[PDB]
Amino acid sequence: KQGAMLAVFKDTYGLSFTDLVRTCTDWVTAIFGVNPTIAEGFKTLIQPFILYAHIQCLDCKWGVLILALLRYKCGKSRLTVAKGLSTLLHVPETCMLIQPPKLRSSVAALYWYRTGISNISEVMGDTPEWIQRLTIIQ
Repeated sequence: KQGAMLAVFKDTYGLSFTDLVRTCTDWVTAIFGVNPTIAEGFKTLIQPFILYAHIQCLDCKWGVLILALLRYKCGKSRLTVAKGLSTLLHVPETCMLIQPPKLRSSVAALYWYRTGISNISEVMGDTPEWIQRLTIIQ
């Protein structure tokens, strides 16, 4: 049941979910098969719980696939994160991939940075320090 979502995620976003992930505040969350109207309102729904949010929405096999990097106001466990997302999106935890982001990957940092600059993502809050430091420029 995890492999199937990983496969769909790579087909949809163009990269392995494992390229981005390694209680805590920072979590990478992929929610599968979400209702379009619900997904469109995710930004507003999750805002009261975070300090930072990076959100993308793309269609997949099952419906809308939400990919978001979140920094919560309060530290949370994987289970607590899933419960909160399920309440907001009406999707069970079995249709989610939730794992802490990689914090020492220049590739992962670059991914969030670039997609963040792009209008394809909905970003709010203060950008995490690790993304800024690891992003290579020149």
